[PDB]
Amino acid sequence: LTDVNNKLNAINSMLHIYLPKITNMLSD
Amino acid sequence: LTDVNNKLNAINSMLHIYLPKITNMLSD
Repeated sequence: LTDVNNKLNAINSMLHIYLPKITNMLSD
Repeated sequence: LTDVNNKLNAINSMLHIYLPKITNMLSD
């Protein structure tokens, strides 16, 4: 029942890791 | 009631497919 929160947190972590790297690569 | 979990899993799969491809394209 609470696995939805776990997968949402995993999505949040993955997005917060990926997005700034993409922004920095675009700046470069 | 549980369709929220299904659509969240679909979002997770779509993001996990798309993001590394974008990173590789930026590297190229």
